[PDB]
Formats: sequence, structure tokens, C-alpha cells
Amino acid sequence: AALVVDNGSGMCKAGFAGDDAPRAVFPSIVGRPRHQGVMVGMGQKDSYVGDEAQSKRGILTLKYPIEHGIVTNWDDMEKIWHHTFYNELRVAPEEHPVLLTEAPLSPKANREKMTQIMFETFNTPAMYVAIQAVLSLYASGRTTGIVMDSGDGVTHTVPIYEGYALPHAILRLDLAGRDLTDYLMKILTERGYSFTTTAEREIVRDIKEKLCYVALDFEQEMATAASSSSLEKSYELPDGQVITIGNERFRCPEALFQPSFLGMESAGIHETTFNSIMKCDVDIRKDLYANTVLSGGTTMYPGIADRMQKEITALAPSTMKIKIIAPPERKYSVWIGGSILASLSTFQQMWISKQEYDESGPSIVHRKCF
Amino acid sequence: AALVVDNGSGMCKAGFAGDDAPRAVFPSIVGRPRHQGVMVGMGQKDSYVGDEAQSKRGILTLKYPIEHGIVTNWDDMEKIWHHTFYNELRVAPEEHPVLLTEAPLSPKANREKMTQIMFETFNTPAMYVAIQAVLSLYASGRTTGIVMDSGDGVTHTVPIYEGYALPHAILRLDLAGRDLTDYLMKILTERGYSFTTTAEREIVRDIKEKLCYVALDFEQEMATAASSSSLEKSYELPDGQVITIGNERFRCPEALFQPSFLGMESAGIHETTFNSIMKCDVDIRKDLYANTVLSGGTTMYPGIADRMQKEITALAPSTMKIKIIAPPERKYSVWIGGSILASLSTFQQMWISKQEYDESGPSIVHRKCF
Amino acid sequence: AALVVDNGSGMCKAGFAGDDAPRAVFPSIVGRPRHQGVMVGMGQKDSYVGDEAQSKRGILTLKYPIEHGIVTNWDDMEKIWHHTFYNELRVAPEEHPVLLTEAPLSPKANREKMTQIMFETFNTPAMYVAIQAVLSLYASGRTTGIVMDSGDGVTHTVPIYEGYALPHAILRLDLAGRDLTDYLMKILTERGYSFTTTAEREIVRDIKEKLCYVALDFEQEMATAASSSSLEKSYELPDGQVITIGNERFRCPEALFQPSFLGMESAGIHETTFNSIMKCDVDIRKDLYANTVLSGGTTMYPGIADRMQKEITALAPSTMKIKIIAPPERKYSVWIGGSILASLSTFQQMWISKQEYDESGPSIVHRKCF
Amino acid sequence: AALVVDNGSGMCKAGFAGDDAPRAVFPSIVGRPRHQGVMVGMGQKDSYVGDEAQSKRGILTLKYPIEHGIVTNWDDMEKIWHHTFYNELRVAPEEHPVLLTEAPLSPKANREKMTQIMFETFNTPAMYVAIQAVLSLYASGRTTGIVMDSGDGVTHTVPIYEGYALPHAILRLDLAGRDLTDYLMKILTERGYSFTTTAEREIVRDIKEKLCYVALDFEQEMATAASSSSLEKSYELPDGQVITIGNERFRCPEALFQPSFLGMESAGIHETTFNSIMKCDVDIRKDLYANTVLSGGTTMYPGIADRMQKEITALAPSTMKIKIIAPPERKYSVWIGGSILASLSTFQQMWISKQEYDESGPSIVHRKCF
Amino acid sequence: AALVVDNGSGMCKAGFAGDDAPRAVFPSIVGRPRHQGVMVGMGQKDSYVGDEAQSKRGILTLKYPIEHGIVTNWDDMEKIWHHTFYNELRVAPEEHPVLLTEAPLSPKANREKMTQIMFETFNTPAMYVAIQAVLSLYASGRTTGIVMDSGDGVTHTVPIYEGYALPHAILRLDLAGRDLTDYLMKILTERGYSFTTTAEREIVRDIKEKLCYVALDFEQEMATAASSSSLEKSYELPDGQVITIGNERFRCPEALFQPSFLGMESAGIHETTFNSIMKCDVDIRKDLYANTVLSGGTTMYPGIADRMQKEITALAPSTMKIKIIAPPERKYSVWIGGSILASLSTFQQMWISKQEYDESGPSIVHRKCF
Ligand SMILES: Nc1ncnc2c1ncn2[C@@H]1O[C@H](COP(=O)(O)OP(=O)(O)O)[C@@H](O)[C@H]1O
Ligand SMILES: Nc1ncnc2c1ncn2[C@@H]1O[C@H](COP(=O)(O)OP(=O)(O)O)[C@@H](O)[C@H]1O
Ligand SMILES: Nc1ncnc2c1ncn2[C@@H]1O[C@H](COP(=O)(O)OP(=O)(O)O)[C@@H](O)[C@H]1O
Ligand SMILES: Nc1ncnc2c1ncn2[C@@H]1O[C@H](COP(=O)(O)OP(=O)(O)O)[C@@H](O)[C@H]1O
Ligand SMILES: Nc1ncnc2c1ncn2[C@@H]1O[C@H](COP(=O)(O)OP(=O)(O)O)[C@@H](O)[C@H]1O
Ligand SMILES: [Mg+2]
Ligand SMILES: [Mg+2]
Ligand SMILES: [Mg+2]
Ligand SMILES: [Mg+2]
Ligand SMILES: [Mg+2]
Repeated sequence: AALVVDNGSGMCKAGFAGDDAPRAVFPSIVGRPRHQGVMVGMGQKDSYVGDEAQSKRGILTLKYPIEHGIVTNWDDMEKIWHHTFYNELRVAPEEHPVLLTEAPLSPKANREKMTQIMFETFNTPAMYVAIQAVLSLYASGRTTGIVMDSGDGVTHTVPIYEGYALPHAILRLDLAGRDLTDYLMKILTERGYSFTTTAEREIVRDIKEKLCYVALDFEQEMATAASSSSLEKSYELPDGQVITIGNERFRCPEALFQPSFLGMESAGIHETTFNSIMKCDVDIRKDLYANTVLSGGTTMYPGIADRMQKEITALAPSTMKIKIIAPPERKYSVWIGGSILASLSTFQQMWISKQEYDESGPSIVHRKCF
Repeated sequence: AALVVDNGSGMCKAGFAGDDAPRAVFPSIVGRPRHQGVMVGMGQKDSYVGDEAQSKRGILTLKYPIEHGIVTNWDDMEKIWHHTFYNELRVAPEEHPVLLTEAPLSPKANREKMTQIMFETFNTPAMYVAIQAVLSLYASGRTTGIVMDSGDGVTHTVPIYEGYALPHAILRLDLAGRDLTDYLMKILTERGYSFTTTAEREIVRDIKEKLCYVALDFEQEMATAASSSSLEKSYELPDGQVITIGNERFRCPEALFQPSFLGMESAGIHETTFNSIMKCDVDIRKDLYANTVLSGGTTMYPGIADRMQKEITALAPSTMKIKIIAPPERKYSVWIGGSILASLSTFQQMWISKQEYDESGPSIVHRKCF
Repeated sequence: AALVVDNGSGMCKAGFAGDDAPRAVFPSIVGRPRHQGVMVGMGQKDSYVGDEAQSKRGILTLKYPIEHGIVTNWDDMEKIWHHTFYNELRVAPEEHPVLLTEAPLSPKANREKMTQIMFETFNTPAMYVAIQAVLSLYASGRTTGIVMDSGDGVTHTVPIYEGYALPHAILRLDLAGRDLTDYLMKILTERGYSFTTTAEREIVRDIKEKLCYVALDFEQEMATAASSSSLEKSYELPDGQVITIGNERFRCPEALFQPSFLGMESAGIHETTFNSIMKCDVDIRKDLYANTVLSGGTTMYPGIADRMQKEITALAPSTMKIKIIAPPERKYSVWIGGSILASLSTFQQMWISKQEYDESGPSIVHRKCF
Repeated sequence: AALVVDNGSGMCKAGFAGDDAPRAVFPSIVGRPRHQGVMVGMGQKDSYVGDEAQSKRGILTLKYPIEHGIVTNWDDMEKIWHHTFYNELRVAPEEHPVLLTEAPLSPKANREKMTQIMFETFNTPAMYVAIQAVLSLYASGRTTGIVMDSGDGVTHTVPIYEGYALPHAILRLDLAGRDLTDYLMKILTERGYSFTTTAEREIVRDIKEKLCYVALDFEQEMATAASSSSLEKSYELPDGQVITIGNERFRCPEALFQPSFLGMESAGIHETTFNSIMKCDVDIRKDLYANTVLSGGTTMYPGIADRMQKEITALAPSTMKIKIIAPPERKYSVWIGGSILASLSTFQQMWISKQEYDESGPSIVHRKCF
Repeated sequence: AALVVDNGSGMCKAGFAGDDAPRAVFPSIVGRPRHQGVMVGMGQKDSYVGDEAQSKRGILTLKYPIEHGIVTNWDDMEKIWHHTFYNELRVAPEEHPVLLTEAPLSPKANREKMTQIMFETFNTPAMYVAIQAVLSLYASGRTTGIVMDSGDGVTHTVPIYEGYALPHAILRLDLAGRDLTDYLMKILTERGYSFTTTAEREIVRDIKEKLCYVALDFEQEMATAASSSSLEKSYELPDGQVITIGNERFRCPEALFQPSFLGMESAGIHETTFNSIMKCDVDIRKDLYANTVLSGGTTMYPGIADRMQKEITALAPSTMKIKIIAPPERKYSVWIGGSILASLSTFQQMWISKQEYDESGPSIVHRKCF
């Protein structure tokens, strides 16, 4: 069987081709102790990865090796891949081909380093690197649609028509889940709550995933939150302290549609999707309007599909049928797509084997790369 | 039964001899993908022909193998004939004789290549190549008349008297439907509408076929369009956008009567018909005036028969009876004529069989050729 | 009943003996197609005769089998006789005796070929060949007179006295209707009108028969035409074009009296008649002067009898009574005479039967031949 | 000195009497701009004449004021005469008598308009209009011969004997160089070459003058061209494109001997010359056979004298000596003859002066007119 | 003196007629603050134009009022014209006539709005709107040539012959400098460089103008860049960071010759120029080949003239002399031409005065408009 590994900026999803869900989903973090050990006989490791770093985060500094979809620390990336293969999946990487994923418009050194590490450090027999938007389209059983994938690092709108990608129409919004976490940390100071460490950043991400939602009309929701108090929710911190948040619940996700809240000049995700559709030929825009596919963890806010539908309907001509496809499993769509791709009989010929890599080099790794 | 195939520059009309209408009418286009395919398992063919190329035109480059009645790409012409025989008519070309059509004054290599392809690629038992104007005269049940056939590539005026052709009086105007489509594309830029790709050219051809008409008096119509706004019509693009056109509606067909709008030096279709009549003997001009037969898709503009009548009446002596015959089925007249010709008992002896072609060669294909 | 057939260079007049007018009068022409037929199922014959050749003359080359009274094409002459017997009179030539006509001083091979064709091709029971001038004298009920017969091919003056012909006084002027048609074609170029084809020659003959007349005094008429414009007439061509002719109207017939207009050296018809009278014995000239009989289509110009009277009065002694007999039916006089001759009880013994022709041969055909 | 101006349908030849060659030979064309001028300060004239119209023909519509020897536009004819006098010869027309030329059997309004324009627009002191065939006979130093002059507009056969013209034997064939140019344009479409504009007509005329020739035996030459490829020649178009022509080289001039190629009913130039000789008296035919003089630019095809000799020898009795006189300067024979005529002391009394024209009018201009 | 204002999509060039260079050349941008001002007493304007917007671009959003040659914001266009007249030229627009420029095939509402604004907002006495290609031809001292003008918005090929425009042969390529800037931004992400804001777009345009060049052979240059490292150049960002670019230097301008790099279907600038030449009459193509004039800032890449020469030589017949005219001042050619045009004595009559505009309206503004 083949291994499917979706490495995002925030979470790593690993599993076996043919399955319907990732077997191992864990934070893509490396934690290192920031205090001196004083007790003899303690199994104090030098670093912690994933959930073990998340459970000991009180005495650790946590670092993401991937930032804005770009690997900034390849040693920590190798640590995370080692943890994936040996601790999470508990398999030998030299026995299975590995399907990895990457975002469009990424540096070529990224894919080249991934291939070099997979072939020289883990000694995988075969290997492939697929584009995440194409996999998200595989997961929904479509060959036409514009995929809006927003994870932890970056957001991308990729239009595909009848299996053909339109790379000139691909748009990138450098704003995703981690920026929303930082913005929530910033606006929680207005209520006197102070989160500053990396562990507190993990706490704020938990708050965001539990309590934040997308308002259908932002100004009406602001007026509602200012008038009464029915939007206030409570959250218990790990030390038993209880915080209460009101309009922040919908002010954090609103930065997805108004990036000026983050001091950014770019347009929201709705205008990004619309502009990506408008860069395509006039004859495919109608099919793209009816197949707008949401993907990633940042699209999991309650009410984001309705808000997206409303905004794109406001931007598009009135005769177009705007249809936002937001499946309940869209947090794993990429991985699911990868699974579907790695189980196709037609795909079993596109693996880059180790012999081809030894005889050609890093130039052969760019297969269906856009 | 015999197969009747009218191959024009724009449309292919195919059917069986004895029928009253073509069974398969489709655009004479070949579409090829201009983007890279990124999805595995998609039935991405190398090329598309006819309506399948028209439905996928968003990701295709469209090419006409025939330009100005001249085949510029014989491989694409064979693709179109294959699509005609196997996908549209769904017959075996080695079982039926084939009646093909050609315009007068065409290169002889055209007919020779057509015969070679029909006898060596499709292995047709018998084959004939008829002149399109004679077929258009068959369709109207006449033996005397001047046929003005204007399709997509070229316009021809062919006078025939009592079944005798006057080849010295045949006139050719290198201006037809595709030139009018290009001119409409050009003059739509005056309103800020930009159509540049081949798919947008198909869109503009649709606009032309739906909204354009021939003004009886051009300057009066221009004054009317400049004064009020009752001539303005709206058209919805495939992406839901709505464009509005005014005088363009009658400025595009006006190039048929004033080719100087296209930068051409030739005379209009009315003066071409009149000059073709005036090259004939004085004793047949009266019968030619009363039997001016319009044929082809470019004669399907509303008001072209009345304008033609008015112009030729202005050119001819006042005692002559100008009568423009414009049947409602004149878009298929050629094909209909071919049908009538291929069902005649007197014609069943004019088929060029494969034995005659093998024993003689390309010299035998010129039968009743003018 | 007997058949009377007057074969002239221009017209064939056929009918039954005893009638007062020819039943079938048609042009003595054979038309052959000069273009290629392109339509299947058309009744395109190989040749056309008479009025059917005249109606289709736009696509035909027209040929007269008789030129200057001499048959130049005996196959076309047989075609014309076949058309006469089967299409015009609609009789069986093997049931009726045939009275044919010939001009005086004609080659003997002409009469011999006529007899051979009538007896071997049409199998007529009896046959006779009469002289046209004697028949013209029969038509006027006279036995004395000088007949001036001018048809399409040749003009002849034949004096007859008390039923006796004076063959030594017979004069021939090789100038008749067809020469006048050619001269009218030539002088119409002075006004910019161009007639060149055989069909246009038929048009010019129609113009001549409708508009030309004989001026009583030629120089006075020329001065009148040069001064004012009251002599100008208009004529509508078959294609609706209108031409205007002035002095040509009387310049074309003037060549009958001044053959030098045609580059001919001979004398006019008046001097020819006078010289023919002066070759006769002095005792019969007075009776010849009073019985000058005009005959043929070329004597049908308005004012030719008055001009003839004036000229012959100027040539003859002042005591002679010049009387020009010009009956209104003199275009058919020959035929009428033939009718009268074929209904005489005294003539029913002069028929050359087929038995006499088989037992004697071509030598018996010269009966009353001069 | 006197001015000699030969105005043909195609070329104007102007010079001074006494010279041996025309000083100014230029195309008889008027060119008018068919596009709008967009640059300020350009010397954009309203019309161009002659070689200046030929050099700017890319942006001009070219018109011949003379068509088939008939002036269809007298304003353009005056433009051409003005260009002749002031730009080409650079003389004052009010100081020299002018000898003009005309074809036989031309409308009288032509000569009258020429005289009116020469006396009222250019104020010439004296003026004469000579027949072109008589001048061509002057150029060869003969008083007996049949001149076959074929230029751009019309062909004429004029027999002259001992200085006497036989106007009744003059024949006109409405087929010359321009018809051959149009026929070459038509038959070049069989090889896919398309020439349609007036500038392209000038290009085709250049092709005809460079590459066309008369085949001695037409069917043998057709067989030779069909078998091998030694008759193929190449020609470089003004834009650098190279066309190749084969049998067309001798199929275009063959229309001079087989006018049915042009859909014409008339006989070839050989049969026209023979028929013109046969209309003359029997005593001068022997001298006419030995003095057949070719004249004009259309007689400049290589091999036309030999073909003419062969055809007329086939038509004439075997005891006659057929001699075709084709001098190498026969393109200018008319002009040369005019020069010789305008330098004769006996001719200095035949000038029509302006006083005679004022006292008599247009009636005096017909001097030796036939 | 007259004012000459060349308003392009990217730069505005303003000056006085008679000068040899524009006095004021500044970016055609309007910048608006995207942050809130917090300091009292700061001269914080509402908007910035030109160089003042370029110097403060760190806190501004920059907008081009012209996009693809089409004015999308007329208020910002008026702001730019006001900045031109009062801040750059420092003149009163009500004292000088203004010569403006426009691209061919532009919407008529563009010229009408320009005239309305110049006559009602700035109250100019006279005004004219010239075509930019004609001005570029004025600047080179020619009346014949095909101008290929590529600026920031659109590329146009306009052939002119002897001062006559051939509007039917004008071609438009919707691809110019701004598309190349966007493509450079896109391909700089392959090296990990991220430029997303409008200020960063200005930075990338600076990089393009400093480091990009046209490779003579693209594949050989790609092989050279892949092998060694001699093509790598460095560029210092405004914050002191240094980026290094290699093949991008010639991959960005290569989109001018291979628009498929941008996902466009159109042909390159070389094929566009060749097709524009081939739409002209055959007689002017030779002069157009020798006078191909480059114009605009997008033609300022090193090596574009040699590449253009090579490509057009490959497309044209081998006997043609391809000559690319690329003067060193071709970035201002249009303006220079305008200067030359506004100083001509012949032009001082083509100004549209305010009285004519008040008495006629927007219909009079179309003078020499094509
Ligand atoms: N229910 C939820 N609501 C809002 N955001 C969520 C939810 N679940 C996950 N996220 C956010 O999704 C982001 C990463 O999700 P994922 O699609 O795995 O991204 P990546 O592929 O970059 O790892 C995180 O920033 C996380 O905060
Ligand atoms: N209703 C219509 N009005 C105007 N033009 C039409 C109409 N229908 C078809 N056409 C034009 O007719 C042209 C081709 O018609 P057709 O006679 O099939 O030509 P061909 O024989 O060359 O294929 C096309 O350019 C199309 O735009
Ligand atoms: N009304 C008329 N006026 C002048 N000529 C006429 C008239 N009718 C007939 N003709 C001429 O008479 C000629 C032939 O008449 P016809 O006596 O039948 O001759 P033929 O006996 O040779 O056939 C024709 O050339 C025709 O032009
Ligand atoms: N060398 C040549 N071969 C064939 N045709 C020629 C040649 N030179 C000239 N011509 C033809 O001669 C014609 C006109 O010649 P010219 O005698 O000047 O006629 P015109 O007197 O009517 O001007 C033109 O149509 C031209 O094509
Ligand atoms: N040296 C250079 N090399 C390449 N491109 C240049 C250079 N200088 C200017 N440009 C480009 O030219 C474009 C605009 O130039 P210009 O001719 O002024 O256009 P416009 O007339 O539309 O303002 C800009 O996109 C700019 O990037
Ligand atoms: Mg992801
Ligand atoms: Mg057709
Ligand atoms: Mg008779
Ligand atoms: Mg001549
Ligand atoms: Mg510009």
C-alpha cells in the first residue's frame, strides 16, 4: 500500500492509500525545553513533536517548521516526517511509495528538498508530489470547479475545467488560520485577556476553533452584540479561569472577508474567488460559479458557506447560479483526494522511483507541477 | 442509399440522398487543448470536432480547416469527414456512394485531394463532386437563374440558362460570413466590448446570427439609430454579462453591399449579381433578372431580399422584372439540391467508381467541372 | 392534297396547295449549343430549328444552311425540311406530292440534290421544282410582267411575256435582306451600338423590319435628319435597353438603290430592272414597263414602290407608263403562286413521280428550268 | 514640330513628328485614393495618372478611361492628355499641331469629342485624326497589305490595296490584351493564385507580358506540359512571394486563336484575317496574302507570327504565298506611322485648323474617315 | 504655444509643442491612504498623484485610472490631468490648445469624455485628439511604415502607406508592460520572493526595467542559464534586502513573443506585425517590411530589435529586406510626434475650438479617427 502524507502549515495528516480518513492527524510543531532539568533519571528528551509537544507545552517553546506554506526549518521538517513514519503510522518508509502534497505557486526548492529527503533520508522506493487543489477536487468527485483551499499558512484559489488547470488564474491570499489566531490574540486584549507565549497561542487557537463563527451580515451582528448579550460565550482556560468573549467570536473570521482588519491590502476570500473566476475564459465561468469547492480547516467556521454564497452572488451577474460546495469532511479533503489518487490504476505509472531520481536528479520531480 | 455531404467553410451538412433536410449539421471546426491536463483518469482527447469542440471551447483553440473555401489543413479535413461518417451519420463509408460539393473557380488540387481521400482513406465505392450553385438551382426546381451563394468563406454568382452554365460570367466576391463576423468583432470595440479569442469569435457569430439585419435604406437607418433608441437590442453572454448593440446590428450586414467597410475594393453583392448578369448574352438577361436565387447562410439576414431587389432594380433597366427568390430553407439549398441530384435515375451513371479511379487517376474527377 | 414549300435563304414557308397563305412560316436557321450543359435531366437536344432555335438563341450559335440562295449545308437543309414536314405541317411526306421552289440561274446540283433528298430521304410520291418568279407572276394573276424578287439571299429580275420567259434578260443582284442586315449592324456602330453575335444579328434584323424605310429623295431626307430630330425612333432591346436611330432608318434600305454603300460595283434594283427590260425586244418593253411586279420580304420597306416608280420613270422614256405592282401580300407571293400552280388541273401532269426518277435519274428534274 | 499622340486603351504613346520612337510611353490609367489620409503635410493629390498612378497603386483604385477602344470617361481622358502635354512631353499644346489616332468603325462622337477637347481645352492650332491601320502601314513602308492591329482594347483587320481602303472588308474582333489579362487572372485560380484588385490586374498583365507565348501546336504543347515540367516558369510577386505557372503560359494567348475559351462566339485572329481577305476582290487577295502586317502590343507574344503563318496557310489555297510581316518595333508601329505621316510635305495641307473648326464645326473633322 | 499630453496606461508625458522631449514624465497613478492618521497638524491629503504617490507608496493604495488603454475611473483621470496642468507644467489650461493622444480601435466614449472634460472642466480654447501610431510615425520622419507601439496597457500594429492608414489591417494585442510586470511577479515566487501589494508591484516594475532583456534564442538562453550562473543579477530592495534573479530576466520579456506563457491564445508581437503586413495590399508589403517602427516603453528591452528582425525574417519571404527601426528615444516617440504635429502650419486649422464644440457637440470630435 502507498502512504499519503498531507503536510500543512498547521497539521500533518498521514495515512494509507485506500482509506477514507487520515490515520494520524497531529499538530506540525516541534517543542524544545526552555528550562533546565534538575531531576536525575527523568526521560527528558531534546525535542518533542506533535501531540507529545502539545501535552508538555507548559515547559516548551513551540515552533512551526512551516510558515506561510514555506518550510523555514528542514531539520524540524525531517523530525516531523520521522515522527509521522515511525511513531504515528508505525511503518517502514522504505517499503511503501509516498504521496506528498504541496500548494501551487510554491518555490521549486521546496519540492526538490522534499524529494531529496524522501529518497536519501527515508529511502522510499517511489514518491510523488501532488497539488493540493487537484486532490481537493478528487475528493469531491469532480473534474470542474474552483477550489478555495484555506489552511493554516496560506489561501489559494485554483480553477480547474474538465481536468485542465488554468495556472494564470490561480490566486494566492497570504492569510489563513494562523493569521486569524494572531488576530484573535490581539483583539482579546481589548477585554483584558493577555496571551503571549506559544502555548497561549495554542490555547487561543482552541478558542477560535470552538467559539468563532462567520456572521452573515457583519454590521447587523455588531449592532446585535452591542445591544444585548446573547452572543457572549464562556471558555475555561487550562488553569480553571473562565473568559467571556462576545463580538470577537465573529470579528476574528471577518478578517477572511476584510483583510484590512489585519492591515493587509489584499481582497477577501470572496473577491479572490471572484477575481480568479474572472481571469478564466468566459465560456467556463458559468461552470466555475456552480462548483466553488471549499477546502481546509479555515473553511470550517459555521456560516462561511452562506456568507461566501451571499458575497459571490453580490459580485457575479444575477443570472449566474452561485453554488458553494462545502462538504462536512472538507478539513481532510486534500488527504482524501490523495488517497483516491494513490489508489487509481492509471496513477500507478506516475510514481517517481528512486532509480529515475538517481539517473536524472531533481529535474524529474516537476510532474504536473503548476 | 447515397451520402450527401456539403462541406462549407463554416458548417458541414451531411445526410442521406432522398431526405429533405441534412441529418447532421455541425460546425466545421477542430479544437485542441491549449492548457495542460492535471487530473488523472480524465478522458482528455487530443482534439475535438464539431459540436464537442463547441461545447468545450473554453479550454480549446478552435481552427477552421477551410478558409475562403480553400482547405488549408487536410488532416483536420479528414478528421471532420471521419467525425461526419462515424459519429454523426454513423454509417460505413465503404458501403455508400458519396456526393460531395465544391465552389466554382476552385483549385483543381482541391477536388483531386477530395477524391484521393474518399477513395483511399474511407474506401467509398463510388463518388461524385458537384458544383454548389447547380445544386442550389436543383433545390428550387429551376433550370434557369443566377445563383448568388454566400456562405462562410466566399460568395459566388453563377448564371445558368436552360441547364447551360456560363462560366465566363461567374463572379467571385471574397467576402462572406466569416468576414462579417470579424467586422462585427471590430465594430463592437466602439462600445467597449472586447472579443479576441476563437471562442469569443464563436460568441460574436452567435450575436450576428441572432441580432443583425439588413437595412432597406442605410443612411435613414443610421439617422434613426442616432436619434432615438428603438433599434438597441440586448444579448446575454455565456457568463451572464449583458451587452447592448444599436446600429452595429445593421452595420455588419451592410458590408455585403459596401465592401469598402472592410477595406475591400470589390463591389457589393448586388453589383456583383448585376455585373454577372451583364456578362451574359442579351437574350438571357431578362430570364436571369426574374430568377435571382439566394443561397447560403449569409443570405439569411432579415431584409436582404428586399434590399437586393431594390439595388438590382436601381441598376437594371426599368422595364425589367427583378425577382429575388429567397426560400426559407435556403441555408440548406445546396445540400437539398445534392439530395435531389443523388436520387435521380439519370444521375446513377455519373458516379466515379473506384475502378475508374484506379485505372485512370485524378484526371477523371473533373466531370461537369466549371 | 399537295405540299407547297418555299425555301428561301431566310424564311421557310410551308403549306397545302389550295390555301391562300402559308401554314408554317419560320426562320430557316439551325441553332447549336455553344456552352456545356451542367444540369442532369434537362431535355438538351443537339440542335434546334426555326422558332425553337430563335427562342433559345441566347445559348446557341445560329447558322443559315442557305447563303446567297446556295445551300452550303445539306444536312442542316434536311433538318429544316424534317422540321417542316413533321413539326410544322405535321404530315407524312410519303403521302403528298411536294412542290419546291428555286431561283433562276441557280446551280443544277441544287435542284438535283433537292430531288434526291425528296425521293430518297422523305420518299415523296411525286415532286416538282418551280421557278420563284413564275410563281410570283401566278400570284398576281398575270402572264406578262417583269418580276423583281428580293428575299434574304439574292435579288432577281425575270421578264416574262405572254407566258414566255426571256432567260437572256434575267438579271441577278447579289444583294438582299441579309446584306442589308449586315450593313445596318455596321452603321449602328456609329452611334456606339455593338451587335456582333448571330443572336444580335437576329435582333438587328428585327430592328430593320420594324424601323427602316425607303426615302423618296435621299439627300433631302439626309438634310432633314441632320437639321431636326423628327426621324429618330426608339427600340427596346430584349434586355430592356433602349437604342435610338435616326438616318440609319433610311440609310440601310438605300443600299438597295446605291450598292456602292456596301462596296459593291453593281447597279441598284431600279437600274437592274431597267437593264433587264432593255435586254428584251423593243415590242414587249411597253408591257414590261406597266407590269413591274415586286416580290419578297426585302420589297416590304415603306416607300419602296414610290421610289422604284420615280427611278424607273427617270430612266425610261417619258411616253412610257411606269406601273409598279406591289401587293400587300408580296412577302408570300412565291408561295401563293406555288399554291395556285399546284391546284391547276393542267399541272397535274407535270409532277415528276418516283418511278420516272428511278428509271431516268437526275436528268429528268430539269422541267421548264431556266 | 507636330505632336504625335497614339491613345490606346492601355498605353499612351506621345512624341514629336520626325522622331523614330515615342518619347513618352505610359499606362493610360487614372488612380484615385481609396483610403483616408491621416498625416498632415503630405502632398496627397486627388488623382494620379500614368506611371505615378502605377507606382502608388497599392493605395489607389485604378481606372482605364478607354474600354474596348471607347472612351467611357472624358474627364479622365482630359486628365491623361494634360499629363501627356505638360508632364511627359513638357510642351505647350497651343504651339504645335496634334496628330491623334483612332480605330476604324469607331463612333463618330469619339472623333468629335476629341476635336472639341483639342480645340477648346488645349487650344491647339491645327489638328488631325488618322486611322491607326493606315499609320501601321506607313510604318512598314507599304501601300498594300492587310493590317491586323491588336492592342489592349480591340483587334481590327483592315485591308488596303495601292493606298485604297476596302472598308466593307474591315473586320473587328472585340478581344485584345485586356481580355487576355482577365483570362490569365481567371486561369491562375486553378493553381490557387488569387488576383482580384486593379493593382493585382496590373501584376497579372506584367506576368502575361513576361511569361506568355503562343504554341505552334496547342494540343502537342498541352501534352508536353502534362507529361514533363520543362515549361514551368517562376515569377516573383512585389511582396517577394514566388508563383509558378505551366500551361497557362500558352493557354492565355491561345484565346486569340480560340475565342471560345473566353465564352466568345467569334473566330480567332487567323480566321478573322482570312475572312477579311476573302471579302476583298479576287484580284487583290494574292497581294494581301503576301503582306499581312501585325501591329500592336498583343502581337508581341513569342511565336505568334509562326502560328499565324501556319493557320492562314491552312486556310488559304496551297498556291498562295502567305507572308506574315512582324517587325520587332510593331508595338509602336501606329505611332511611328503617325510620325512619318506628320513629316510629309504632302500632308501639311490636311491639318484641320482652328479657324476651319470655328467656321464649320464638328462636320469637318471626318477627313479620310473609314 | 500648444500643450502636448500623451496619456498612457502607465506614464503621463506632458510638454509644450516645439520641444524635443516631454517636460513632465510621471506615473499615471493615484494613491490613497489605507491607514488612519493619528498625528495632528500633518498635511495629510486625501489623495496623491504621480511621483508624490510614488514616494509615499508605503502607506498608500495605488490605482491606475487607465487599464488596458481604457479609462476605468474618470475622476482619477481628471485628478491626473489637473496634476499635469497645475503641478507639473504649471500653466493655465484655458490659455493653450491641448493635443491629446489615443490608441486606435478605442471606444468612442473615450474620446468624447476627453473632449467634454477638456472643454468643460479645464476650459481649453482649442483641442485635438491624435492617433498615437501616426504620431510615432511623425517622430521618425516617415510617411510609410508599420508602427508597433507597446506601452503599459495594450500593443497595436498600425500600417500606414504614403500617409494613408489601412484600418482594416490594424491589429491589437492585449498584452503590454503591465502584463509583463504581473508575469514577473508570478515567476519571482519560484525563487521564494513574494510581491503582492501595489507598492511591491511598482518595485517589480523597477526590477523589470533594470534587469530584463530579450534573448535572441530562447532555448539556448535557457540552457545557458541552467548550466552556468553568468546570467544571474542582483537587485537591492528598498529595505536593503538583496534578491538574485537568473532566467527570469529573459523569461518575462519572452511572453511578448510567446503569449501562451500568460495563458493567452494570441500570437506574439512578431507574428502580429507579420499578420498586419499580410492584411495589406501586396504592393505595399515590401515598403512595410523595410519600415517596421518600434514605439513605446515595452519596446525598450535590450535585444528586442534583433529578436524582432530574426522572427520577421523567418516569417517573411527570403527576398524581402526586413528592417526594424528602433530609435533610442522611442519611449517618447508618440509625444515627440505630437510635438512635431502641433508645430505644423498645416495643422493650425484642425484644432477643434470651443465654439465648434458648443455648436456641434461630441460628434465633431472624430477627426481623422480610425
Ligand atoms: N472548526 C474549526 N473552525 C475554525 N478553524 C479551524 C477549525 N478546525 C481547524 N481550524 C483551523 O484550520 C487551520 C489548519 O487546518 P488545515 O486545513 O489542517 O491546515 P494545513 O493544511 O495548513 O495544516 C488551523 O489554523 C486551525 O486553527
Ligand atoms: N440567421 C443567420 N443570419 C445571418 N447569418 C447567418 C445565419 N445563419 C448562419 N449564418 C452565417 O452563415 C455562414 C455559413 O453558412 P453556410 O451557408 O453553412 O456556409 P458554408 O456553406 O460555408 O458552411 C456563417 O458565417 C454564419 O455566421
Ligand atoms: N417588313 C419588312 N421590312 C423590311 N424587310 C423585311 C420585312 N419583312 C421581312 N423582311 C426581310 O426579308 C428577308 C427575307 O424575306 P423572304 O422574302 O422570306 O426571303 P427568302 O425567300 O429568301 O426567305 C429578310 O432578310 C427580312 O429581313
Ligand atoms: N511583350 C508582350 N507580350 C504580350 N503582350 C504584350 C506585350 N507587351 C504589351 N502587351 C500587351 O499589349 C496591350 C496594349 O498594347 P498597345 O499596342 O499599346 O495597345 P493600345 O494601343 O490599346 O494601348 C496590353 O494589354 C499589354 O498587355
Ligand atoms: N527600459 C525599459 N525596459 C523595459 N520596459 C520598460 C522600460 N522602460 C519602461 N518600460 C515599460 O513601459 C511601460 C509603459 O511605457 P509607456 O510607453 O510610457 O506606456 P504608456 O504609453 O502606456 O504609458 C511600463 O509598463 C514600463 O514597465
Ligand atoms: Mg492544507
Ligand atoms: Mg456553402
Ligand atoms: Mg424568296
Ligand atoms: Mg493601339
Ligand atoms: Mg503609450
